[PDB]
Amino acid sequence: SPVPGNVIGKGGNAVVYEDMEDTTKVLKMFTISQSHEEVTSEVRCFNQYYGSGSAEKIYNDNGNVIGIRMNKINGESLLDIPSLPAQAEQAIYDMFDRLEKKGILFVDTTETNVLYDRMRNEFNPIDISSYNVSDISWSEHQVMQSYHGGKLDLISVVLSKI
Repeated sequence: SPVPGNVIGKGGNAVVYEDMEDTTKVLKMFTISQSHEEVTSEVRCFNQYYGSGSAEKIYNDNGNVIGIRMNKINGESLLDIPSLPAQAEQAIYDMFDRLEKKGILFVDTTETNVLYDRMRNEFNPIDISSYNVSDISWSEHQVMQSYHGGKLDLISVVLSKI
């Protein structure tokens, strides 16, 4: 029922293909079974940030989750952009403000996980997940310190390129 085109992304848990039934979507097909909380929170974070209808689960016959059909995101990898305009500074703050406003504590703040769209001057995160405060493993303090560090680090990368 999903119709995959060319590979456009590889990850530790998934291969991302064009959706041949819809130019605006991609198919993130899991290479091994994910926990329900992982799938659900990926879909939720993506819909929260990009808008409702932006991500949905793909099911097989047995009713297992085999993937996520998601919006293709605009922009080019920040890895491939040596140099940014001064105005990109406010753009990386805007991204973080939009995430925080939703109560998402963006985890993966690496250069690999962000796209920059120079025409619109916006940064778009690719894989969105949040820290989750829990008993003993992740306290509010640990989360805040980790989140803050990753935010400063990505902002630092952006400012270095300006």
